[PDB]
Amino acid sequence: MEKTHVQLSLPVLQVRDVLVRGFGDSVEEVLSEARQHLKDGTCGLVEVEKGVLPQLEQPYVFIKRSDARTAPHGHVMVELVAELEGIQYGRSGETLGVLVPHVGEIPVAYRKVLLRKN
Ligand SMILES: Nc1nc2ccc(F)cc2s1
Repeated sequence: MEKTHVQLSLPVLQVRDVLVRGFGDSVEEVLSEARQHLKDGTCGLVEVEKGVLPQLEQPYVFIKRSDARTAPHGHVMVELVAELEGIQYGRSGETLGVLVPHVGEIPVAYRKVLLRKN
């Protein structure tokens, strides 16, 4: 009875503050853990710039834009895509950032998203 999408406000973290630098050790695990942390309100977002990904741990979980016409209630529609060793699991639009566990780091902003569940 999970609605297909959920409105979330994600804390945006600076990469050097992140204490837990990924969600796990395989593509399936990181997608599973990302979904669980999103559900629990314990997921942050790191915006990708030069130097960011080498400071985080693979596999990566990205949120990517899933369409261009609808940003309901100010929230960009996104979906999850994982990456390991240059191979991506899913295809989607432009990256908004990389998801990481949030364990109390102080954010620099919040990013409003409408996230596709499954
Ligand atoms: N299967 C599920 N994925 C998500 C992703 C995000 C969320 F908030 C809840 C759920 S339940």
